[PDB]
Amino acid sequence: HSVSHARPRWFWFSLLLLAAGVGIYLLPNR
Repeated sequence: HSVSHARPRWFWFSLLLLAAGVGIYLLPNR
């Protein structure tokens, strides 16, 4: 197997960076 069914967040890196922005948008004024 070449890590086909065992991928943590290699392709979700850009997605994680977007999740952090969503949390700041919920608390951008405080």
